[PDB]
Amino acid sequence: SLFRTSPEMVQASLGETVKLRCEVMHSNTLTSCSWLYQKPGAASKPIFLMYLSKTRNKTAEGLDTRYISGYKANDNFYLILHRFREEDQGYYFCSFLSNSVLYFSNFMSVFLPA
Amino acid sequence: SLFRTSPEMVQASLGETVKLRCEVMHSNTLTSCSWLYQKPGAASKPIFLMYLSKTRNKTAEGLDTRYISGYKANDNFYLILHRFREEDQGYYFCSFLSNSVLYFSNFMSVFLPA
Repeated sequence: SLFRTSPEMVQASLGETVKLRCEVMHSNTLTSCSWLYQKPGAASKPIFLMYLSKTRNKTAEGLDTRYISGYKANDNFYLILHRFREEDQGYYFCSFLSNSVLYFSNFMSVFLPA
Repeated sequence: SLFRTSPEMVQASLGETVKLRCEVMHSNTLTSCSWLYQKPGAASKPIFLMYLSKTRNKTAEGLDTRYISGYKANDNFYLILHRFREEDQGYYFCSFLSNSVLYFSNFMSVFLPA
């Protein structure tokens, strides 16, 4: 697989810190990764969170980085949900572009305990 | 907004030719677009169908181009489901990439009658 992620199923309580990982294997100095999010409930378009690379990090306009941040270390990309909100529940995943193809990591689901 | 799509809800019968459209709105520059798909059931990662641009079109490895194809005409991008199958039901959308940011169109749902 192109990506290796941290456990795909996560339970978090309100206010907890959640840390997600996607490793892009077989990488180079140009390797970049974008964190995306999809809401629970009805199917709806993904939301861009941030783009990470050695030379440039770019967060989405309107992203509150006090609650959601991320970083690159070597070939690992991380997303941190600092103070888990009810509306932070959903599906997080990485996206990587190579030769005109968009690649996606498996979903990492993060939900409150039922 | 950045995208305009054909009707977001489509009802189709088996064997019907279904044609979807996403228009990239403020084309200041040259535009490109990738057609993506999400399965209707359990939430899981989107599937890349094809990338469309002036200088390169790229279909996903494995894509049956006899059932699914697409093209670019100026800032309009189209996806054609040539002979609608049960397995073609689901959610279709576009993304484009600009200045390290991924943008997505609204979802277009295509389903058989109840």
